[PDB]
Amino acid sequence: XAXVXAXV
Amino acid sequence: XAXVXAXV
DNA sequence: GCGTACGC
DNA sequence: GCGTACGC
Ligand SMILES: *C(=O)c1cnc2ccccc2n1
Ligand SMILES: *C(=O)c1cnc2ccccc2n1
Ligand SMILES: *C(=O)c1cnc2ccccc2n1
Ligand SMILES: *C(=O)c1cnc2ccccc2n1
Ligand SMILES: [Mg+2]
Ligand SMILES: [Mg+2]
Repeated sequence: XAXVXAXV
Repeated sequence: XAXVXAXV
């Protein structure tokens, strides 16, 4: 759920 | 030489 | 429920 | 000359 590299 | 994650 | 970010 | 960054 976090999006720092994927954002899901 | 770039440092975005290692910086060497 | 998945992976992006740079060159001295 | 190497790897850091977050949870809905
Ligand atoms: C987001 O909060 C989150 C948490 N754990 C995960 C595990 C695997 C893929 C995506 C995820 N996203
Ligand atoms: C993004 O691609 C990514 C990959 N791994 C991580 C680990 C911990 C925090 C954030 C991250 N983001
Ligand atoms: C920095 O400019 C730079 C370029 N290529 C590398 C290859 C391997 C380790 C570190 C590097 N740093
Ligand atoms: C830092 O850990 C890191 C790792 N791989 C990369 C690829 C491309 C640009 C920057 C990067 N930084
Ligand atoms: Mg892509
Ligand atoms: Mg460390």
